[PDB]
Amino acid sequence: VRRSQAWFGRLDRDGFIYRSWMKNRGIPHDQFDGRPVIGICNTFSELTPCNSHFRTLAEQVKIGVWESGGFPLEFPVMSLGETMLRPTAMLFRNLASMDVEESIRGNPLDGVVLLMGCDKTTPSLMMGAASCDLPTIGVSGGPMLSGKFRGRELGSGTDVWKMSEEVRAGQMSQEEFFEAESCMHRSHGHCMTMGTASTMASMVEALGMSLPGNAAIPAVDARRNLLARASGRRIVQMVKDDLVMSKILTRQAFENAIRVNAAIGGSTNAVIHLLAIAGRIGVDLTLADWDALGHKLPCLVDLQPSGTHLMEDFYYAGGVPAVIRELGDVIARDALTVNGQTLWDNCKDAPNWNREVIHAFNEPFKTEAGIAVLRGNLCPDGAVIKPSAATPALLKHKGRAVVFENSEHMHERMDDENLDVDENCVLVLKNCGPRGYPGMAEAGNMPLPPKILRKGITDMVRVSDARMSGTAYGTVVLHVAPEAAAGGPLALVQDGDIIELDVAARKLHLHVSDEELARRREAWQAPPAPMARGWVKLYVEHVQQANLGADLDFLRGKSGAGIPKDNH
Amino acid sequence: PVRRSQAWFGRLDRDGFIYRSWMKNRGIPHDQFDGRPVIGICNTFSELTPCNSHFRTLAEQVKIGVWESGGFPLEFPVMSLGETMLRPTAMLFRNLASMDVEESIRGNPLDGVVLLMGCDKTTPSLMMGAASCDLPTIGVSGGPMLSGKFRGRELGSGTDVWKMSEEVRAGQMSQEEFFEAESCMHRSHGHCMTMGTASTMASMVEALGMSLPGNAAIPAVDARRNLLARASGRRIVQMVKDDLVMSKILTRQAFENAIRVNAAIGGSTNAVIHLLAIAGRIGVDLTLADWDALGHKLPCLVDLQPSGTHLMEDFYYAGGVPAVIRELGDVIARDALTVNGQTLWDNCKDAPNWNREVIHAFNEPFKTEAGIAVLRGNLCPDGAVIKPSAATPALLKHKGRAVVFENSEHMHERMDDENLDVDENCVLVLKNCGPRGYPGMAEAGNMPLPPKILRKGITDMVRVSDARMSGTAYGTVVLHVAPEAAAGGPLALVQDGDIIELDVAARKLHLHVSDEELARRREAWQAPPAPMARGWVKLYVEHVQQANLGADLDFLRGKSGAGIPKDNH
Ligand code: FES
Ligand code: FES
Ligand SMILES: [Mn+2]
Repeated sequence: VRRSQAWFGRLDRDGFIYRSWMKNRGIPHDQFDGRPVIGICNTFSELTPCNSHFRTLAEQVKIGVWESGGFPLEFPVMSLGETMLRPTAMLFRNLASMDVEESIRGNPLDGVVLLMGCDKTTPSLMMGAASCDLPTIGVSGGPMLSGKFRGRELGSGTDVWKMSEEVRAGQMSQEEFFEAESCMHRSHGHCMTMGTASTMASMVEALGMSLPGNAAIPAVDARRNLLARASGRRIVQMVKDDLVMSKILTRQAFENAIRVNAAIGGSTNAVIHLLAIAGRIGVDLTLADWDALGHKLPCLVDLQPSGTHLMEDFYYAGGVPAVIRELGDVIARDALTVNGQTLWDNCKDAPNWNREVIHAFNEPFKTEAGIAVLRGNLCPDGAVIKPSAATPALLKHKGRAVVFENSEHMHERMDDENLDVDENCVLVLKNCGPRGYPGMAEAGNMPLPPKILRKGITDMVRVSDARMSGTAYGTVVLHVAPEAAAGGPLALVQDGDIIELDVAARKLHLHVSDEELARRREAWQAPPAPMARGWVKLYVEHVQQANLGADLDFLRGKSGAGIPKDNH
Repeated sequence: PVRRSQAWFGRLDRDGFIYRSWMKNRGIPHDQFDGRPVIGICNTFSELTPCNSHFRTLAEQVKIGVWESGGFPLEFPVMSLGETMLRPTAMLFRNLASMDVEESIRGNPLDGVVLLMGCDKTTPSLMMGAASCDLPTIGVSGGPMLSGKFRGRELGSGTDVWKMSEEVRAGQMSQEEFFEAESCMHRSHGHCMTMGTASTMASMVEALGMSLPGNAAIPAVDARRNLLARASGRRIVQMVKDDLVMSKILTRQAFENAIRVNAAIGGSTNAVIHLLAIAGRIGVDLTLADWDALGHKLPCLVDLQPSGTHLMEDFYYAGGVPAVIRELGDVIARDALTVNGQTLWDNCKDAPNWNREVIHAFNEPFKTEAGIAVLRGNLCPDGAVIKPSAATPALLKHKGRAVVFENSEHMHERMDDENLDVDENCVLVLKNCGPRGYPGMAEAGNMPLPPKILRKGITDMVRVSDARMSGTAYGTVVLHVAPEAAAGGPLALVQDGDIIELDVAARKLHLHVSDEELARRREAWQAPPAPMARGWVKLYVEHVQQANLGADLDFLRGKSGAGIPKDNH
């Protein structure tokens, strides 16, 4: 029955081996009796500031299992801290997924609890677990408290760009900027805006992989530990009911996630990770699904980078349950969630305590504010833009290309005061995709050249093959596929070329002949391998493009959780 | 870079905000981004690796020592490897965790690292990926657990599992007396209480100069262990300022000393594969033939299971491996540098021996000519290892009929079949259990003997395979046969009947079959299919190297330093 009994139930020479060592620290023999063993994937790390409190979170989950008669065991994987990993945390997104997948199948686990929070750590565990497909429940770590500074509030990342552009413009002092370090981010948890970590927590509960309310409650709130403990209870039942990830991660679950991602003004990185998760659970989902389901919908939460308020205000207003309830005419209602009820039955009666934060559907915060997927000769395989946090007057715009051949050249050249750029140009950035950076870093939201900032404007049309943080704003076209370092038509844009953007027409058209690109394409040579050694060589030579999830090619798909050979 | 962490923390731009504000979300003084040595502590704690269960208190011990010396301690996780839990074997996952530790050190602002390593595969996976960075690195072993206490006698980790199970199937031990010693064999924190792999690698780390003196043998629940993790936290901060990097410690002299110490302690056969992988990352010429050259003829000075009688607890109380290195005064590279800052002799030249019964003197060796021996012949063209420290002398030179098992499932079913034509003089042959055949190199070399033979009081008969063995195992077991049968090696061609000659004195493993018959047999040989068309295992089979080179992935060999990577925003 249980697969853990292939370890703990054997009455042979091997059963001694799988049991005698586990009893070295005092574990009662009844723990190996056949009750569900629960693996707790602990991404706790002091190098992951947003998950640094996951020791407590695991213990609450551990209590939950003991309450319900299960055998809980926590294990580690590589944790990813978006603020500290370099060249970028996305570079190691796939490496952590192999830790999760192999640690789950290789160990006597019947159920899985995922402690995820910090940006990249949410897809790392969701992707590795989907390839084993045991009864799995996700516990999100929770956001930080809203920043506090001089009687004002500070936003995670969103106020980092706004204040660094304000000092680059010369309108704010550099001393005031660095005085906000300890004042922006107090308290435990992940980014306090509607950035990647917050949307991915919403994606976890929009897909149905968590108990209701899991996304929005802050990390130091008491209900954070309640939900972790309550999910430690539920996962025991799910093992008995065999509620595997296959039954939750249906196509209707991904559509629902896309629907609420546009309703919350979600990160542009949710688009990439959701494709990678679908790529391993075995659900056909392309970028076109995001456009067909997303842009038509309005954005209903008034949170940065799209709005004003923060994740603290968002939870007190009702959180994701209140947002799903308002998508009641478009959500796949009978889509089951991890607690044994459909998504609509967990949110049909969710309250709303503040409509200035969570708007009514019939009176939304921003109309047609869902993410758009652009097509054209410059992005033949797709490119995304987030109009919720973009300038409307720039959504239909045409300008000359100011090209930055890579990120180094972009930093060597952006601050050049004798650069020929005005507000109406189109800043282009190349060689920052999966093979480009390497790792597809959040470099899309380029800081505007200082000459433009002093003029008094903070937005210009920027196109790139890189990502940007969910914390970021502006009119930024991202995930241009194929990337420049792959041979994509982005690699051939030169200074002076005219790029026209019409997000209403899904247009990213490069004004240049089909015959002129072909001579440029002949002189173009792919950049050299950045390491030719270690994980990075494996990454650049195996990672797929941004339009498919930026996953390693041999990691796509599932493999289940069979009972492997005995180890001796 | 002088203080590579200042590329994050000492930045006076926008990015400098990103790298500091987030770290300060739990209350960290701004002066921790001083430029003081930031010390990454790679914690392999997990409840699914019962031998690293106490590492949360170990990691805290390390931090204390870092805080004393004005450093910045940060712990971070990587995939942990519990050998008893991970199937089909924890070896298959060593190189994966090797990538975790390496990328976590290069991508994070770390001036120095502390390695918390206890269970078997947790030492190499941590040492390898650290060697690929060549940063100021200190290793901290978790310690062996207390001896097993059962019915007023002692139980040995791993060793007594083989010997009690071989007594159940021989019909002399209750099927329940086996399972009642279950909770009595392991009753404290730590790794295997024998001279298995986990204690050998702990002895390797200290003999390689990669740890403070006395690091190997300290039991986990003994208080000197926490003191050591605290002392290593003190020491690593000063090494960052001295820029004492791994390549300055892990030189050839260190590896040569490690081969010597492994022989005198009766170390595991698995230490051979892992040091070769460690050398392959750090960039030091070390070949399988070096192990026999430097180590075989050296005497075994340690009277521990599976070679002797006592347990790791006694080994610490007699002076640990420092007392062994002292008895090795006339063979070791005396002037090899260790982590504290003094040569290996200055750390051990006055090491006291409190018990000449478990740590013998050199001139009173427990066993002569007891180092691991590599073999050469038609059967193992790239080398095969054997541990005579736990073998039987009469079968050290032996020839007999072959009884073959095409894979391991075939063995689990044919070995017990009483209709099998085999006596105690036949050579047992097991195929398709090496890096690619199993997959991973599981410890199936110590094959259970035919139940017919065990009823004669026979405990040992010669057994060859391309598999590995438990460091706690024994017998005249030829191991690590390279190339493995799955990779096309000659072992795949052994057939029910061929005579196989063993002579470790001559280092000869010869299969008495014509050379032409073999190439004619290899006509009908077709490689086994990959176990998985997907996942890490697929990458593993198509990139793992053989046991002669350390079983690393080919694209993971060598080092890449630890230069400053590009900004992440
Ligand atoms: S830094 Fe962890 S959530 Fe953005
Ligand atoms: S089980 Fe960890 S030492 Fe053998
Ligand atoms: Mn082992």
